[PDB]
Amino acid sequence: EFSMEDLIPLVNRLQDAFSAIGQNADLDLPQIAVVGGQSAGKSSVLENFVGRDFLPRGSGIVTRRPLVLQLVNATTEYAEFLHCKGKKFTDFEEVRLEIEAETDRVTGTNKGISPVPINLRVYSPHVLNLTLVDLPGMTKVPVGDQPPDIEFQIRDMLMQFVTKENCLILAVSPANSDLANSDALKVAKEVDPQGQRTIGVITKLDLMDEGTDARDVLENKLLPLRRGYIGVVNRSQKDIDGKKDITAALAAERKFFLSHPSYRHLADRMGTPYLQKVLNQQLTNHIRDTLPGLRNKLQSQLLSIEKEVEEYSRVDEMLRMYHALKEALSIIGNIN
Amino acid sequence: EFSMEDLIPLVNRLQDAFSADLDLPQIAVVGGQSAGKSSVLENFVGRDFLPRGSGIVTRRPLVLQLVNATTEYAEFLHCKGKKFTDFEEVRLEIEAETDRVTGTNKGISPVPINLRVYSPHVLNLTLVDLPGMTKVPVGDQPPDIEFQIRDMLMQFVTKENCLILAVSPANSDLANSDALKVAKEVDPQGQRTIGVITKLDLMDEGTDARDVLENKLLPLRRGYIGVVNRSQKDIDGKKDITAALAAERKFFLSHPSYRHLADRMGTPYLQKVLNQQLTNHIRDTLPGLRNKLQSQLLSIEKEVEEYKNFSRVDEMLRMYHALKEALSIIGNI
Ligand SMILES: Nc1nc2c(ncn2[C@@H]2O[C@H](COP(=O)(O)OP(=O)(O)O)[C@@H](O)[C@H]2O)c(=O)[nH]1
Ligand SMILES: Nc1nc2c(ncn2[C@@H]2O[C@H](COP(=O)(O)OP(=O)(O)O)[C@@H](O)[C@H]2O)c(=O)[nH]1
Ligand code: ALF
Ligand code: ALF
Ligand SMILES: [Mg+2]
Ligand SMILES: [Mg+2]
Ligand code: NA
Ligand code: NA
Repeated sequence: EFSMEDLIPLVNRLQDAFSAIGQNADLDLPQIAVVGGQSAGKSSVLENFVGRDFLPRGSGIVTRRPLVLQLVNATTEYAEFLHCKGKKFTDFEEVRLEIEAETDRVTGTNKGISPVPINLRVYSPHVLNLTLVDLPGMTKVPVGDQPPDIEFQIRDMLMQFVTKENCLILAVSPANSDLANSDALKVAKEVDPQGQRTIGVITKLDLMDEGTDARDVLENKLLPLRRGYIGVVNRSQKDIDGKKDITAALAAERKFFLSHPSYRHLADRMGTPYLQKVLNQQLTNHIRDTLPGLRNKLQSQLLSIEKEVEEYSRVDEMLRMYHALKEALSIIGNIN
Repeated sequence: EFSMEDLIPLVNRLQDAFSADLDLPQIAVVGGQSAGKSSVLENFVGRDFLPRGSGIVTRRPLVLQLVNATTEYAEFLHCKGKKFTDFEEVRLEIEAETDRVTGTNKGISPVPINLRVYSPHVLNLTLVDLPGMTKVPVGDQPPDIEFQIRDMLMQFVTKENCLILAVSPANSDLANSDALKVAKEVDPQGQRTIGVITKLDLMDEGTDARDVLENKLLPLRRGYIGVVNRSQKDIDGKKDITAALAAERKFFLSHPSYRHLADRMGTPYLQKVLNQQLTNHIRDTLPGLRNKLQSQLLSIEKEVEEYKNFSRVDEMLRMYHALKEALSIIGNI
């Protein structure tokens, strides 16, 4: 009867301890990271997991730092950032502003990026028990005052997440561009050739040119993926501006698939609700099969933290990682 | 007084004789797959002869020589002696010839298809249609298709007299532009890169490309020109060029973010600018062209000098005469 719930007690502690001191890139915990070109609609897809407006979204470069989003099912609903402990947020608009402010603090407002992640934990009776990673979208040419190698700084940042064995890759591609043009799929095939942990998501289906559709892609025929593709339709910029809510966006999406002559026959396997259901199941299957591997990785990190203790505030930080790992090992050893 | 018309007697003689080493003036399109490149080039003629569509369509370079003339017809260097009057047959030939040399359903070939179109409504210049860049192979395409396509483009855009039409679709952030990335690589100073923004009619409600079109997001010396070409539905319905141009004109005049730029937007404006830029570009580098020709003449002269017996020989002589004639012509301009 294994589920993500069983991992919650250990994931929670480990994330605090490691990400707190900039070592987030050490743990190989189960998570789902979003990859794709700039403005493909990645943050819009992730935001739906919470059901509230809280992630900065928009055309042009908006997400500029990774966001490690820990979702925990709980009776009450509130959010907390690792960078400002003690402060609990109930207003999701204020959560959005803090992500924007924390991003600007480090990356400025002249379009730069930073691989330092913002860690946010959200407790809600409506969410699944998953960790999502929002990431800046891949680009080809620098604009404004971005550095000349911005494309590679962005790729490097994403690679650090997606090369991990327990990271499910959500390869996001916009319907209004040929799939052959997909930066998400190129990246995904490079790190996960067999497609064992890659899921395709086609966004912006409502923006396709008249007389065309993505049926061949959605039926998994154009470029087959082991895990298939799921189509979604999120809010346009006009919608965001006009304050259309998620409940209304979801209804428009359901109607879109049921009434589109190219997709009606696939409607049951399309949409945001379906994507979230499938992602949860896929992550559950992945970790169920890789639990021994996770235990062995934590055993390795523990061996590593021990050696580091003897080499020596920084002591407190290391001890917190040490105890979280010891506890994680005990908890995981009891999971079947 | 100098105009592309002055080069017609020269360019045609040379092209015919040479069958690269010739750096003749031309305009090449670069961009991601299905950015709208072939659709842009087709407007230079207006006879639905270029295969267009979503998915990979253009799969071989097409070197298209346009010549203003009283009669309208076309010739393919590979179909010697046959003059095409039916443009649908022309479109079908491009398709068949593409299948012939690529030898695959979706792969490409860098061997160009040479086509010349005579028409009373065309400018006098050469356009090069090219497959769009991709990232992942589909169907029977080779695993390195991305690099085979980039290599193919490079064959044209590294040339000194090749103007680069960097085509980027408006429905994708400019920062994602394969076109501008390649243009910057082969032409850092932008002396020969002209930006074209297609699919302006497809942008998400609530957004616009004003900063791109005002040359502020990623400035180019030559600027950016926005166009609105026919959709796939329109193509399938055979919408004519006249209707497409009127809808384009209406789009810019009615869009609140672009109306103030209307006099420098659109297909007619793009073609005027392209012609002028190509004319200026070659007018200023004419002595350079002359030397390029002269070096090939002097070279071939020595070899042809000892010719005195008795179709490689015939081909060599034709190049000699063509080069010798071109030299005289250019010398008078
Ligand atoms: N019409 C439409 N617009 C969308 C869709 N998904 C996202 N957008 C818009 O695309 C832009 C980019 O969204 P964002 O989620 O910030 O993408 P990200 O940069 O890749 O995280 C915003 O202006 C969204 O309103 C979609 O399915 N349909
Ligand atoms: N709505 C719209 N569709 C366009 C526009 N330009 C091209 N298209 C469509 O985009 C697709 C690609 O056109 P094509 O010229 O073949 O691009 P190429 O592959 O880059 O040569 C076709 O389905 C065209 O109908 C445009 O400005 N607006
Ligand atoms: F704002 Al982005 F990829 F363009 F998150
Ligand atoms: F058909 Al293309 F670039 F996709 F010419
Ligand atoms: Mg984002
Ligand atoms: Mg084409
Ligand atoms: Na964006
Ligand atoms: Na195409």
